[PDB]
Amino acid sequence: SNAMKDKIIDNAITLFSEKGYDGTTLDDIAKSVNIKKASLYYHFDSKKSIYEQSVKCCFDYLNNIIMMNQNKSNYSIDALYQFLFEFIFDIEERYIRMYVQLSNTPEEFSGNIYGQIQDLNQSLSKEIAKFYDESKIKMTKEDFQNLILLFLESWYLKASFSQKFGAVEESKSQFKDEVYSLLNIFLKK
Amino acid sequence: SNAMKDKIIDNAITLFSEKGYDGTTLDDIAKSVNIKKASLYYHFDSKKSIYEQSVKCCFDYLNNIIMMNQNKSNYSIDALYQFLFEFIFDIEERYIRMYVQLSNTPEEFSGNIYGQIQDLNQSLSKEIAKFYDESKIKMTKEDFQNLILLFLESWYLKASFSQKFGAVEESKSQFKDEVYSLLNIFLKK
Ligand SMILES: [Cl-]
Ligand SMILES: [Cl-]
Ligand SMILES: [Cl-]
Repeated sequence: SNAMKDKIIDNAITLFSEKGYDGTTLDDIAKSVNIKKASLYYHFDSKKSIYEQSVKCCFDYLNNIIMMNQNKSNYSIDALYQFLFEFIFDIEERYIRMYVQLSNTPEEFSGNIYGQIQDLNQSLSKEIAKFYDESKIKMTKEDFQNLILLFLESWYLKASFSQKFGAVEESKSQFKDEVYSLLNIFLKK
Repeated sequence: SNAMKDKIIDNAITLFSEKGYDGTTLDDIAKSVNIKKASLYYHFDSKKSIYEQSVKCCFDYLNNIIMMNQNKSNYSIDALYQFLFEFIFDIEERYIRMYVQLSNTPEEFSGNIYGQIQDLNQSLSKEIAKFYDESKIKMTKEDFQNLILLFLESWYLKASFSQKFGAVEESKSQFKDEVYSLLNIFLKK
């Protein structure tokens, strides 16, 4: 136990991350905690409400990776890799897989979800900015932020794909080569 | 009928790109072309065959962007900006969304799909390399290919999200200006 509401939402994040909104059924969710479909209604009013709550949990998790980066980082150029690794290859891969699946959200209520996406981007940009050192980096702090953000954005899909298709070690190796190359691009010699 | 089979696939790409495999029904597909559902089986033996063939068509389309560029491009710096423009603006949204939807394919049908994902990346990288010019790009060829690849591969998820959350054309314009701003950093030209 002890909280059926949380059990449904934990199971739902998994189902949604694997099949997306349109492909995940209330029956799937109910089966996954061993209750009848109608018993979901003890905890939620709709499928859309189960999804919204699962999406909030997903953003809570991702935002927390960022917030926690300051207990783990001296913000040197060398610490930047560790940060980008932890965000793309987090112990629990369903969260990034879920973020990619947001692209299947009911266009109905994408406004709140869109806000969460912008908020997460703001927070990620702010964390990247702490690694900026004008004397070491041959571009503005804004261009450095945009570059690293796009680097991470290309990897969300690439990491989801490699997880889904069981090529994760090969993917981490490519990422390591690409971050090396990224540092080479922006570091003054 | 080869023409009907083609029309079924063309429509199924659209439907799949919207709701993915599990969220798309054979009924949906038949209605799209206004045929009885039994008529689907004249050309396919299952929903699985329609999807496989739709995914292949989608990669043919995406790979054809490169073939077209080979046919025309002088590979100048001007041609590099135009290729980036064409990738962002001229790739029809449904093919990008189909590509992102490859994320919720049932495991039982992984097929050759990851191979197609990796080959497209390989092919794009080879075409990008043709624009490298030591006299104009203040980069190693390695870093130039990686930079251009991150522009193109970050576009997939942005474009897929733009459909749900705001505006496809506004996103193209904003992303194009962003990518141009970053590329400009590396041009001696
Ligand atoms: Cl209950
Ligand atoms: Cl990348
Ligand atoms: Cl424009």
